[PDB]
Amino acid sequence: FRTFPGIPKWRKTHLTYRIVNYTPDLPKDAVDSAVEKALKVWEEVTPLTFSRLYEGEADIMISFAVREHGDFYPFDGPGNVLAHAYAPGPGINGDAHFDDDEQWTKDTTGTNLFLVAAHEIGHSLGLFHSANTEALMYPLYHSLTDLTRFRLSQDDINGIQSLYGPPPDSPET
Amino acid sequence: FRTFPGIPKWRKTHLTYRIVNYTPDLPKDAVDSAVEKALKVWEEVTPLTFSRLYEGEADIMISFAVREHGDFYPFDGPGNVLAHAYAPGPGINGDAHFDDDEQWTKDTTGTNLFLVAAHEIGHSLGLFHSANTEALMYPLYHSLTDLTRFRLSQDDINGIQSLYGPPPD
Ligand SMILES: CC(C)C[C@H](C(=O)NO)N(Cc1ccccc1)[P@](C)(=O)c1ccccc1
Ligand SMILES: [Ca+2]
Ligand SMILES: [Ca+2]
Ligand SMILES: [Ca+2]
Ligand SMILES: [Ca+2]
Ligand SMILES: [Ca+2]
Ligand SMILES: [Ca+2]
Ligand SMILES: [Zn+2]
Ligand SMILES: [Zn+2]
Ligand SMILES: [Zn+2]
Ligand SMILES: [Zn+2]
Repeated sequence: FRTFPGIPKWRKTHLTYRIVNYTPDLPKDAVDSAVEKALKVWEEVTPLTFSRLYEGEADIMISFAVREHGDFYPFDGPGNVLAHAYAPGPGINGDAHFDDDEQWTKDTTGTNLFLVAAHEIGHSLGLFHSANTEALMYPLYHSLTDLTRFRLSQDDINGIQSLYGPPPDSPET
Repeated sequence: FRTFPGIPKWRKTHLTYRIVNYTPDLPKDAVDSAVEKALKVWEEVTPLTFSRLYEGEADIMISFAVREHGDFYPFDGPGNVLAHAYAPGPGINGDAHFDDDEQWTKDTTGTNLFLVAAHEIGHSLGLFHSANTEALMYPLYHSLTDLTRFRLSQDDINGIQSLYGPPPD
């Protein structure tokens, strides 16, 4: 596991998120659900909790975007980069943009929104790409078939807990 | 060495323990000894002292369990998770649970109770997992030669003394 230079992490254990816009690919309910589940995989293993804002600035601003969209890094169209998120800090930092030139899906027939969102919220919380092949934070999105079998690898757990630690209600093996 | 978030520790030097139940794998004298030797490895390097209770709520409640027991974290059958313990605080905190789907032994022929109890009571006192490979608080501590060549690494000593200080002698 790797982190971002300076090890920027949030100071608050409770963060807010806002879903700024919506994709034509999925109905609004499917987007909100995939976002909630993505955050949930990180809450499970840390003292972090997340709430939803519908107006104003939230720590993690989530949006969909194509090509030039108002930040320093434009999207590349269909394929290649599916999404990008920033390390913790004020403002643009901690935000997660998703490339809408991809076909966002609830299952595995295009690009699963939940899988990538989980990988991005990792970035928004302070994890950089991992050198461990089976970690969620490994930079290679691929041919996955079972969302039923989704369990964060030990490397991801060791990485997010080196920043935030395990939940206070959790015993340690 | 690592410490839990918000560095929670016990706000007192004297702690109590209670062995709530016993495992069918071993005689009762060996469970008591394995736990008492496990308490001693930490006492020797800190001003922490312990006392045993046989009724009431003790700081460190010790029991054996299988699958779903008194909490939200069920055990997973033979092997893998051997036991789990909570960080300092009231209630379920500080408590150590042991998986009875493991074969607890007083030697190296199943899951050695002393070695695992020493690690778990580490958690109970405020130590999270260490990156040092020869430290008791390292996840894969289940390799150490537990009685002949067992020695608390300087890393564990550093870790526990950061929280409680060196012996007062
Ligand atoms: C640089 C970064 C935008 C790359 C980005 C990513 O990891 N998002 O956090 N991508 C990696 C990438 C792009 C092009 C060539 C090789 C690898 P992806 C395809 O968007 C990515 C998204 C979700 C899980 C794993 C990877
Ligand atoms: Ca932000
Ligand atoms: Ca793209
Ligand atoms: Ca799209
Ligand atoms: Ca207790
Ligand atoms: Ca087990
Ligand atoms: Ca047993
Ligand atoms: Zn962007
Ligand atoms: Zn990434
Ligand atoms: Zn442990
Ligand atoms: Zn338990």
